[PDB]
Amino acid sequence: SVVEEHGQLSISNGELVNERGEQVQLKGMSSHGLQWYGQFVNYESMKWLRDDWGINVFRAAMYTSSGGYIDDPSVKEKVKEAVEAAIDLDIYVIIDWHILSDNDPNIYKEEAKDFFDEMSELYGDYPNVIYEIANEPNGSDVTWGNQIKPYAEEVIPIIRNNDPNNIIIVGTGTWSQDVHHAADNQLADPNVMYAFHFYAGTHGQNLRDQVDYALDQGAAIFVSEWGTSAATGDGGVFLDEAQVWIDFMDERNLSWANWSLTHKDESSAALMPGANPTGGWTEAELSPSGTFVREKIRES
Ligand SMILES: OC[C@H]1O[C@@H](O[C@H]2[C@H](O)[C@@H](O)[C@H](O)O[C@@H]2CO)[C@H](O)[C@@H](O)[C@@H]1O
Repeated sequence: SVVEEHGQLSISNGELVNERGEQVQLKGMSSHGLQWYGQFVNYESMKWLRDDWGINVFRAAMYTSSGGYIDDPSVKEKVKEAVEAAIDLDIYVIIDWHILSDNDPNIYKEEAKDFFDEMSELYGDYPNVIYEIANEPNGSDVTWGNQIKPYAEEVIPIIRNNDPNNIIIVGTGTWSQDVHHAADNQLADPNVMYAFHFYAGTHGQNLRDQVDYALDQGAAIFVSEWGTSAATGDGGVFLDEAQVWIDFMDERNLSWANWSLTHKDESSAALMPGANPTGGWTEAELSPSGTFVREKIRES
């Protein structure tokens, strides 16, 4: 009864709070690209995550390029199945317009406005929904001030015409790491959060200090994607640094979604090759990364 208990989420003094104004922290899993690993995104696996792992949020990563939504828009229906499962299971769900190789969110901004108009018209009167309008803006030529903020100032109005106040997570520069610039030039919408993403393979002490700077400017931050691996999503599992970040996020009340729920042979993947796509995994069917993440959320 997560969503029944906490209900409508909002931002109050830079913190995520429930409908009675108490701080809440979401912890869950992100899918990998829905064009590649969509079989792991269904009501049964989401229910297993909710009951066995204790997740209270699920992120549907809908890549736009890389064979995603622009090339084949049928993947939007998998997003709709994830949202409906989340509503049926009473947990939160992030709709992620997963840009990456299409590094500037303006590339497919017309398509994004149509997509977000449709999703917000369909689900805008449910409190489960959290919109993530541009996963990871990246490149030297993509800045908060010139590219990202103006993109958000075109997409947010579309959402807000149908859904006045569900949370909107906006990506930041340099693969959603540059929360410092966003926090110094914040968006006007009161229920916006800035995305901050990390990989435990990277030494993170300055990155934690930068999140603290942003929080100190009153910006709300959602860690909408993080992994236990290096920044490529592979290259080993780094659990000592992962735990430091876990503890940091609990001290700051940061919500998070781990990357990712798939059986791909890469360190960040949560499942081993024989894991059933509908849930029920044994210990042997979780990777080193998946076992750690599951323990962190169960401990919560
Ligand atoms: O295997 C599917 C698809 O994955 C691509 O790599 C992913 C990586 O698995 C993920 O952890 C990371 O966040 O993003 C990259 C890039 O999308 C891989 O490059 C493709 O060749 C592959 O088909």
